[PDB]
Amino acid sequence: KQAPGVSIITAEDIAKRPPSNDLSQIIRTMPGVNLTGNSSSGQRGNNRQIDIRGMGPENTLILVDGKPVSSRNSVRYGWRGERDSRGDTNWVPADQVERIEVIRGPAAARYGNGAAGGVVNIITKQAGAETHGNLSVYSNFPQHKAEGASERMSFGLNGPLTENLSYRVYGNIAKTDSDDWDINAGHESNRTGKQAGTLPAGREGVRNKDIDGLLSWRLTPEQTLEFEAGFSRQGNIYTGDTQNTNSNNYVKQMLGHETNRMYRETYSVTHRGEWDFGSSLAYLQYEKTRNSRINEGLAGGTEGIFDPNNAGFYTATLRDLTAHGEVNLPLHLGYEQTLTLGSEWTEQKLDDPSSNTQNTEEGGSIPGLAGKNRSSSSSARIFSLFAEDNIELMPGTMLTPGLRWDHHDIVGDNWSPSLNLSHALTERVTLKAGIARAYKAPNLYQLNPDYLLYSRGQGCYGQSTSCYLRGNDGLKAETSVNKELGIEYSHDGLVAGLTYFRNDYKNKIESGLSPVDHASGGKGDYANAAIYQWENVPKAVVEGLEGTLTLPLADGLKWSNNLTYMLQSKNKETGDVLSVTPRYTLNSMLDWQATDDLSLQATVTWYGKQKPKKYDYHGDRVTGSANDQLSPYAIAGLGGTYRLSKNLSLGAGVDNLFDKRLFRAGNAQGVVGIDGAGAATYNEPGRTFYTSLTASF
Ligand SMILES: [Fe+3]
Ligand SMILES: [Fe+3]
Repeated sequence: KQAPGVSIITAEDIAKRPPSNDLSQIIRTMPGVNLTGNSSSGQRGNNRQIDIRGMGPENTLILVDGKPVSSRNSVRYGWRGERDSRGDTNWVPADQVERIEVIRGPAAARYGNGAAGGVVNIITKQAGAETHGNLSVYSNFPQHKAEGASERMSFGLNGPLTENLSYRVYGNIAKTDSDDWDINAGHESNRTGKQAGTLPAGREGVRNKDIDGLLSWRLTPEQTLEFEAGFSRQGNIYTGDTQNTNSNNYVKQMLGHETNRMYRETYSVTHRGEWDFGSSLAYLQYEKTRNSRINEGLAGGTEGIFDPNNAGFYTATLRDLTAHGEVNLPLHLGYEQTLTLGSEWTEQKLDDPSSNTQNTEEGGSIPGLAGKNRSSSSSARIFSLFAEDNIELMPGTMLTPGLRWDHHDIVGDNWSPSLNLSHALTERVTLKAGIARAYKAPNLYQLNPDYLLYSRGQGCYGQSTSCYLRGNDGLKAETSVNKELGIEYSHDGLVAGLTYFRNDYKNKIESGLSPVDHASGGKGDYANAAIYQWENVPKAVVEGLEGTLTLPLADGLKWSNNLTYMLQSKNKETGDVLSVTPRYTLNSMLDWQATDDLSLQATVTWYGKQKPKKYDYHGDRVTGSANDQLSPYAIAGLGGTYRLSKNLSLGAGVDNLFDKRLFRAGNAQGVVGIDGAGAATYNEPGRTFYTSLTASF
């Protein structure tokens, strides 16, 4: 379940610690994984997503059955590197998941674009020899009414049609109620003048509808052909969230209402080949995402609030195309090795009728940029070749060198080499070392010279004057040399391991610090605004420790621990943080198999201190409550699963036994009328009872 760099979560695991709704809840408990925003602003801070080794969630590649999920690329990427997105780990319903693979650092670089942090591969339950199916229900019950309860119903059904043609289908309906509009009342940052009365929001709610169909066709003994279609729909339940935590009547009108809906549609063709020489796989996925939400402004304090002058919904459309071919070849030589060879092709078309609409009246005009009716359209194609050689030098030792080459049709050529070594020092002890250079293509917002944000000064680096931020098709890809050295003892279910990891982070893309130019014209003081671009930061570094320890107390009883400790996270240009994570994270489960038919689980999570950014948007040291830190805290939980028969199981338990609660005070830094909240940017839910029921043949 735990080796150096890699973690498996099983169906049994998902069953014993059931997630409310989103899988982030259980994925986050792996070594090296945190649940954070992408950068340090704290904006959309209750919209936290999976972060691997402090590299940010933009650098965590989500797969379902080896096929990319790109849906969040349909939400506007803002000035501070946050999207008003709930993430991409809530597309597959928990109880139809067979297992989840988390691959962190050098082992993950081979998966290419956006695996700089690592890969999360959500694997579905597949067709059997006989026909099987299940019906799963979960429902939680919070102590405090403010906090949103969650309800979940999902079914699965698979088997053969013929001797040579199988199917699997699943369908899910779920809802997570929003936190009450006022849950953060009495905890909010100091708010004065026009902003008096404003509130930082609790967690957005969501309604889910997921339907997947798959047909497997075994054409010959050594040939399988898979067809699947996927239809999902998330509509939110709004509870007052805005980028800057400003308010207006339109905001208040929409409390309790759907203000965004994401439709995600997937069709996939997969051919799987198995013959004497070796093995083949190749797939075509077409992902179509419709991001329908309410118009928001793109300037200063109006960036990320419902725009009352332009009321109503727009729809952003993401058409994502993925094709991949691989062959694996057993090879006999001076060393017993295996060669895998592969191409990959991806196309991302983005239609956004809202992001590209900032006009140049107030700040003056930009040479090369039309003020009105700029294109809605952005697109990027990567072509990729790769080979990986998995070389046995001698029993116990694998050396795995791989080369990936990527041609980005704007940014240019990338060379991502990799080397992964594992060494049996003993039967019980294994040393593992890895150094790879991973790859990040700029997102379609960073890349687009039509994409334009504006501030009168309050968000401008190194001045108080009006300034534009502009997309930059001149950008380099972000690369990271992910190093890792680890050791693990494993024997008779006794596991003890410790890994050190360092990712040297080159060309991290971010809102610029120096004006590249000035505009001409516009109104009064705001006239002739400074122009910044999305720039590559030369150097940043993350560094830390992953530990695991599993002790079998008795035959019936297992004590498991995962440790993350984050040593360093530094933008070497500004000296500020990349992300804000807990200094450490210790997850502790006691698993007692009390009877043949009863299992009992106690868990504790310890979170270390959390520190905010040192510098504001200007680059100036922040002061007062913008410096506030979150103290270390713990969350404990009990549960059980009572098996009534081979065909019926029940679960029940309590998350957060001792009701430790935290409250979003606002964003990290001060603005006019809204004091900063430092690290206090998210809501930690209180005591919550839950029950579950699973019927299966
Ligand atoms: Fe007034
Ligand atoms: Fe402003």
